[PDB]
Amino acid sequence: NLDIIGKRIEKIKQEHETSWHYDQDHPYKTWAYHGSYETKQTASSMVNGVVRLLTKPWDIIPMVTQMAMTFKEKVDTRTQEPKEGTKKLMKITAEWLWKELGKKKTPRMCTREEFTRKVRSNAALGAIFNKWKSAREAVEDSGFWELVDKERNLHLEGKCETCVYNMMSRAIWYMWLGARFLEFEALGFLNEDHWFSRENSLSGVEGEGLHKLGYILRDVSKKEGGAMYADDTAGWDTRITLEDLKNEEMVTNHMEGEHKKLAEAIFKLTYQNKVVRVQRPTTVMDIISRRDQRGSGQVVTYGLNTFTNMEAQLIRQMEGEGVFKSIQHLTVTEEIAVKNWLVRVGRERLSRMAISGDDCVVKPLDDRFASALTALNDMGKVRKDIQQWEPSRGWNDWTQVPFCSHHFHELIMKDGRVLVVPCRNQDELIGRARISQGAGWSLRETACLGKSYAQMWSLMYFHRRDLRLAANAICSAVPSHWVPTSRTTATHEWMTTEDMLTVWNRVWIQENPWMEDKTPVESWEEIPYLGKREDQWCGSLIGLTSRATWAKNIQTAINQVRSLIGNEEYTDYMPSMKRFRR
Ligand SMILES: O=C1CCN(c2ccccn2)CC1
Ligand SMILES: [Zn+2]
Ligand SMILES: [Zn+2]
Repeated sequence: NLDIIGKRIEKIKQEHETSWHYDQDHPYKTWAYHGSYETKQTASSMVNGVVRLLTKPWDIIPMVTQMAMTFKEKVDTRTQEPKEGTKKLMKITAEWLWKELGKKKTPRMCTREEFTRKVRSNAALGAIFNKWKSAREAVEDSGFWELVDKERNLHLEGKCETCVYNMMSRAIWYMWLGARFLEFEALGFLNEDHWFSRENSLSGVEGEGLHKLGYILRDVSKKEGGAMYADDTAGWDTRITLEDLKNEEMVTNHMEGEHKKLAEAIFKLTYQNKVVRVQRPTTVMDIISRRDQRGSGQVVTYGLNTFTNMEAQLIRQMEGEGVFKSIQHLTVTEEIAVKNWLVRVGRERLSRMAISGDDCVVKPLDDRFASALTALNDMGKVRKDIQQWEPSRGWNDWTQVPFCSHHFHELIMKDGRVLVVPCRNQDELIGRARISQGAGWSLRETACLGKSYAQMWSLMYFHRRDLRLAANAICSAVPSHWVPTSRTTATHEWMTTEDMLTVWNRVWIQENPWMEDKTPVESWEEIPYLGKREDQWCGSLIGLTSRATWAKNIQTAINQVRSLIGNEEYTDYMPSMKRFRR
């Protein structure tokens, strides 16, 4: 308690000594409250005019238009302590899993240079604005690194002064750039050295790319076993127990020297003890603390969520296979039974899964898994949108399974070769491409963001008639040499000024390990679409009068946007499509 968090609390108390008051009408029940102080401030979603002017038919579709308009009673709930049997299963599995992930990898510190390079090419390091303007300026100033140095030596001494979260089914925990650096230095290796790649972790998909995920799910489907299960957890980050954070910290058992001490301090001082500041309109700032739940940088959050989800799903697989009888207590005989299962079949059981943070697909040995719920519920990983003891419903066809907000189609090229393509309802894709975040967008910056969406559609969603057409229109409307941009940056192969047919060939043919015949495609007309009825099922407007008028008159829409941008060099990409090819 206050020995570890008191120093951070003390320091904030004094900077607002004028305003400090133990408010008696504080809304917190599960968060430990400390005090309040005076503040006054808040970032809505803005429309991308380039994408909207080239998608006119969607101006009258509420599922698109409503996306641009506009639970903290889940952060303030509690999780119960797991039973002794559950605690044993988790400790044994976590010990085994860190060793497997560690066999071909070496834990190491990430560098100031690595951190600096990340800030100098816009990575979302969930930092706050103050003594320097942006992250880019702090990183160039030697005074910043001296503050970093002070905190760093405090961590080596087992104490913390400035690593405090700022809060804002979503929740982001911004920290000052310094606290973020010390997290990256100690635990960045998990992401930087690809500990959750599929090659290294067998279940993971880190670095895989949306063009690989369907092929990975089809490979899982080829295993003998039962249905494919894809159960979503209700509020995963809020269900991370103190036992989970202790099993995650066991990665430090694999470290040495300074690194070991710096990592032990991140886990002890910032993860297993948290200090948070939250805006309340009654506008004050509340200083609250708690020991459990996930509150880390988004990239460390992804790797540890993947770790703890792999652990939870192996234990659910053990329960289905009858490796243990009850979560109340494991016998030392069962303990040897659990380790032996892991040693003999653990790697095979990991390969039956695709796990992306809180998102999983599992093809178990048989359907006993569906009703194997005692460990999953007792670990706190309660399933969304199903009663606690109702058996999971599985998917009989890998093309139906949801994963990473997509489903996947098997698409046969005119030449016989097989593509496995990503897909989701087309209203979601169009509605997201019509939105920007933040202020001060020039017309050129807005155009270059529209071009990023268009080139993503050409590479990932070429099989959707409306998106191939709208992608060609946007790329025709934006100057040919203008570089696609994002402010917030899987593999993003569409982020390039290379010809999109050349990139398509590289991604789907040359580098595709599921494609034996490497014969290049010579034109976009060789690249297939879904069936027309399937395209409509997944939200196409093909068949509507509004869509036919848009497609027929597309050069008029392209010319409207070119006239706004002005006298620039443009390319016509529409004749890459059969219907505009004379
Ligand atoms: O190779 C192995 C997989 C099967 N396993 C067990 C152990 C107890 C109960 C069910 N299966 C033994 C080890
Ligand atoms: Zn600290
Ligand atoms: Zn689809």
